Amino acid sequence: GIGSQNPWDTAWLWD
Repeated sequence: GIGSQNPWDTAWLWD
């Protein structure tokens, strides 16, 4: 994601 809760994905966390 870009700032969800899961581990850092595209940007922040994994939405």
